[PDB]
Amino acid sequence: AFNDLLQQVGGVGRFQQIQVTLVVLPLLLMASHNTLQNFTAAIPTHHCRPPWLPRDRQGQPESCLRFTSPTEPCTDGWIYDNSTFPSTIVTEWDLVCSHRALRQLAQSLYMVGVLLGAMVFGYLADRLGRRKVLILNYLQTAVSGTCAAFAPNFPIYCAFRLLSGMALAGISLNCMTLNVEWMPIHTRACVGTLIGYVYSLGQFLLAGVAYAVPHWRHLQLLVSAPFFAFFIYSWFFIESARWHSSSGRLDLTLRALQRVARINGKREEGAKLSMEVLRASLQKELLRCPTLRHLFLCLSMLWFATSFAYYGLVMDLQGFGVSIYLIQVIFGAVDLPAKLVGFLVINSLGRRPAQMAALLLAGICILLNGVIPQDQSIVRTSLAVLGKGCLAASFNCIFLYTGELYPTMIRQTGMGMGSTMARVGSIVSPLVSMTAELYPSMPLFIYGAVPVAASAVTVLLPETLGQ
Ligand SMILES: CCCc1nc(C(C)(C)O)c(C(=O)O)n1Cc1ccc(-c2ccccc2-c2nnn[nH]2)cc1
Ligand SMILES: [Br-]
Repeated sequence: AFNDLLQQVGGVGRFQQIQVTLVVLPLLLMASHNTLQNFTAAIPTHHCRPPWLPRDRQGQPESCLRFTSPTEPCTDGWIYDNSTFPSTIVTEWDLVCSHRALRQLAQSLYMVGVLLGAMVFGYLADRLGRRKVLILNYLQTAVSGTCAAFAPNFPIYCAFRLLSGMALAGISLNCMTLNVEWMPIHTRACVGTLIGYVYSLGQFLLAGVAYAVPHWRHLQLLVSAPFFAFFIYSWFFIESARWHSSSGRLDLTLRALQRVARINGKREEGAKLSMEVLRASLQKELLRCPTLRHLFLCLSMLWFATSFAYYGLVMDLQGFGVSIYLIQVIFGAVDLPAKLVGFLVINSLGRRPAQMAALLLAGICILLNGVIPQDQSIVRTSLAVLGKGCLAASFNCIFLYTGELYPTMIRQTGMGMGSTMARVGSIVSPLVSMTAELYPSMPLFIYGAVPVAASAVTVLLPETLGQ
């Protein structure tokens, strides 16, 4: 068995600690990139440009309509507010009113890239390697991200944000994958938990960076800046030894394991390992099968709906009556208690009842936001914060539940394609937000009605607690 031989060089050790820390380090910036459209594309208060401006029923000047003489649409441009948002992509290329969907199109195009990033670079890691793909993904995001910060017009920004989406998907996919191939079976849950916790710490980093750097060009450049430094040390990564065995390169596998032995200091055991011993140790459809088919759609709907309403709330921080810098801190802050409640309930009640309670409660909070009047800022903000926490507690549960609900043969493929359909939800969520022109609370109603119907799916699943 490979697990027993991985413990020969000491199991978890100095090499394992050093590389896992460096591989998980860019995961802090993963949350910032996924949410960066909130700060780089924030919509400030604006009004038409006189060469004058009607006021709405609320009292503020009516946007994109001006009097012909002291009604006609804006022709000379728009005047924005520099008090809170000095420069965003909305102010730069006039993505207001008529071109309101263009701002959402940036996230949809970016989320198209992250979907194709898992599909393409997932296939590349099987043929090329896990270390080789990581090197080509730390560079790509740094080049694509920086080139996006200097985009001359809008189409160039969308094309260079899509490329950053493809590379970031490869980073996330090859972070957990490369980490588990170099770590023993015993320390497999610690890595899985650490990936999610490091992922949830990125919201705090985004708020701190965006507060000091409000400009969209400087914030985007600074966010993609470390990925050049990550590429500098990404060369010093040891390729997964198990993958080398699967590729018929046992000579490379022996060298990789020997190199680990000297790093951990147990070089005596590494010298014992040899090709004869290495070979002796390592001697060992989803919808096509109705049995797994009726298990796939139920899991797929949970992955889609949980992600569909997640990015329908994280992307819409503005409008709760609180500064977005404070809300981003609070949204990140509610993540840790939400897992604690979920993890305790999961082990005390069951994966299925907890998931249904987490999804149903999350759907109610989102749905009640549209009904509640916008005047009550504190209550409306609190319900959204509670809804965000319950959605996060659903992600942790569905990640655990999916693994236990799949046979060992198809578990790895099911989890990968199960997360793939989750990336599909993050694509449609910005698209649904584009219907806010038809009705103002319609996007919030839809984001709160899909998880409610998704909670009925979990009932059809079989409970796996204590089984
Ligand atoms: C908090 C964001 C949730 C999310 N975003 C994405 C995008 C950016 C579209 O890729 C996906 C996806 O890859 O499908 N997901 C799903 C996800 C589920 C569980 C977890 C998780 C939860 C707890 C502990 C660990 C993890 C985990 N496993 N692998 N990576 N993180 C992380 C992400
Ligand atoms: Br991800």
